[PDB]
Amino acid sequence: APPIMGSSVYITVELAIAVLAILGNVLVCWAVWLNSNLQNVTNYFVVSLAAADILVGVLAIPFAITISTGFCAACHGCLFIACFVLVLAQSSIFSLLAIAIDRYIAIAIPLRYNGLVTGTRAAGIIAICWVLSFAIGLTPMLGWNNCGQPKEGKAHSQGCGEGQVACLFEDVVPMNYMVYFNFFACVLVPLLLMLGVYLRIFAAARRQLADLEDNWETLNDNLKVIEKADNAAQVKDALTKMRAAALDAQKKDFRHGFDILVGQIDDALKLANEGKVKEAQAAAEQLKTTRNAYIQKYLERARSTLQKEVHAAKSAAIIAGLFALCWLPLHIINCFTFFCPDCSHAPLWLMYLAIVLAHTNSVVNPFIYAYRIREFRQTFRKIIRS
Ligand SMILES: CC(C)CCC[C@@H](C)[C@H]1CC[C@H]2[C@@H]3CC=C4C[C@@H](O)CC[C@]4(C)[C@H]3CC[C@]12C
Ligand SMILES: CC(C)CCC[C@@H](C)[C@H]1CC[C@H]2[C@@H]3CC=C4C[C@@H](O)CC[C@]4(C)[C@H]3CC[C@]12C
Ligand SMILES: CC(C)CCC[C@@H](C)[C@H]1CC[C@H]2[C@@H]3CC=C4C[C@@H](O)CC[C@]4(C)[C@H]3CC[C@]12C
Ligand SMILES: CCCCCCCC/C=C/CCCCCCCC(=O)O
Ligand SMILES: CCCCCCCC/C=C/CCCCCCCC(=O)O
Ligand SMILES: CCCCCCCC/C=C\CCCCCCCC(=O)O
Ligand SMILES: CCCCCCCC/C=C\CCCCCCCC(=O)O
Ligand SMILES: CCCCCCCC/C=C\CCCCCCCC(=O)O
Ligand SMILES: Cn1c(=O)c2[nH]cnc2n(C)c1=O
Ligand code: NA
Repeated sequence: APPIMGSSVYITVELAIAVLAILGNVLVCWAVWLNSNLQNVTNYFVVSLAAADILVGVLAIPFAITISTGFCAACHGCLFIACFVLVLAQSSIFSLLAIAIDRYIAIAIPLRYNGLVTGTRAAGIIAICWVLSFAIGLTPMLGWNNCGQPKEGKAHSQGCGEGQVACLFEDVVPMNYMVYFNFFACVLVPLLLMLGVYLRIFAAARRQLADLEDNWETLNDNLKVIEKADNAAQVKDALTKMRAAALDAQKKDFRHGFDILVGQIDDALKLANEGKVKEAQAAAEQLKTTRNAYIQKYLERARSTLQKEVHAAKSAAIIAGLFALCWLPLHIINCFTFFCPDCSHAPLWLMYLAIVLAHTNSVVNPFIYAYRIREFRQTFRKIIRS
């Protein structure tokens, strides 16, 4: 069958993906630019990721269309056409890893997050990661390429000129680079690091939530202990455990509530130390008023903040997982090409499918933000309506 027919389907699909990648990710950038509620360090990496995806549509997809034709080119110019998409994928990986680390810092040390993770430092990190992405993705242009061993028969058959090759991805980019350096070292290892970070994020959230509930139960259990105590020493034991737990939960209406709680524990402790059991128990009963009016409100707000962090971490993890799902088939095919020379090469239609799937990753993030983050979804609606 004429190659232009199957080429037409592949090219049409690539162009459709390019349009959608541009439109959706331009919308992401317009949303962060316009909405100050979206202007935080996490979303600066989101914007960097959306910029990489815009460039997939503007440059990498036109380059992929071009390299599918095998047109005659100087080999090093062919290399750039071949490898620029690896720059964008590498930049995406750095942004994804940054987002993961950012959410870990926010959940593990929220008291020093704002002083540690700043906008100026983030912009510097983004710049360094773009430079590193060019270095990693264009490493074949530094000499790790097949330009020294051109396919002269293929070039002659296509009428290429002297010093030119048929510009095809697997003819110029070495597969050992693609498998060992790009895939294993530069893609698989960072994705596994992201997995580790997300595992630590969710474990940290679950621990802080058993801790919030454990302190709440300890407060209520020790109150019952005081009510049914029969001597001052038992009242004293329970209050001492309550006092240490109250300060542990303390680490304007928030501070006042815990100021009342500790002060009321101290009142009952002094009565308990005087052997006045009934008076200490009555003073300890006043703690329930503070618990209902203040402490329970702090417990439901701390729980609410943690659940929103879990939700935001899951949204980011879905983005990272979709990157892996969209890119792994192409990398896995390269592994079969490289590691199994006795295996027939993956057919051309499957190569095209795996390439298109990798590009489709540049469409999906705007949808995840719209469905999972209300501030983005609402800002998307205002932009579209207006
Ligand atoms: C800032 C942006 C818009 C600039 C985009 C420039 C792109 C399209 C340019 C930069 C380098 C160029 C390549 C440089 C060298 C060669 C080798 C030549 O034998 C065929 C064309 C080819 C393969 C060029 C294709 C076009 C190219 C990829
Ligand atoms: C990462 C998740 C989505 C799994 C993706 C698995 C895909 C990429 C796997 C599953 C089965 C695989 C194929 C199984 C057998 C062959 C025949 C061989 O001569 C060339 C490679 C080829 C054609 C493989 C290419 C990659 C392949 C299609
Ligand atoms: C965490 C996971 C997803 C990492 C990705 C798994 C990759 C590295 C694994 C999955 C299946 C594997 C392939 C399965 C079958 C073969 C055929 C054999 O003749 C050579 C190795 C080769 C080609 C393997 C190479 C590595 C491979 C592609
Ligand atoms: C914002 C605009 C920034 C402009 C930076 C330009 C960077 C792109 C340059 C690419 C040069 C690579 C082409 C060299 C191939 C020559 C072929 C050969 O030597 O065999
Ligand atoms: C999620 C399901 C995906 C839906 C469509 C995917 C179709 C592509 C799947 C291919 C599996 C293996 C194809 C093997 C092709 C023949 C290999 C060969 O002869 O060399
Ligand atoms: C600003 C949007 C970016 C520009 C998109 C341009 C769309 C054209 C798509 C692909 C370019 C294909 C170049 C043709 C390959 C040469 C064919 C040959 O010489 O054999
Ligand atoms: C060819 C490049 C290979 C080596 C990569 C070097 C790493 C990137 C170098 C310079 C990045 C410049 C921006 C640095 C500003 C830092 C701001 C900050 O972190 O607060
Ligand atoms: C594959 C290429 C290897 C890259 C070489 C490694 C060198 C670059 C690495 C990190 C750059 C660190 C940023 C330091 C710049 C100043 C920061 C500051 O002022 O605080
Ligand atoms: C990233 N990448 C690949 O890994 C690959 N393998 C075979 N063709 C390929 N193409 C066109 C590609 O862009
Ligand atoms: Na990407």
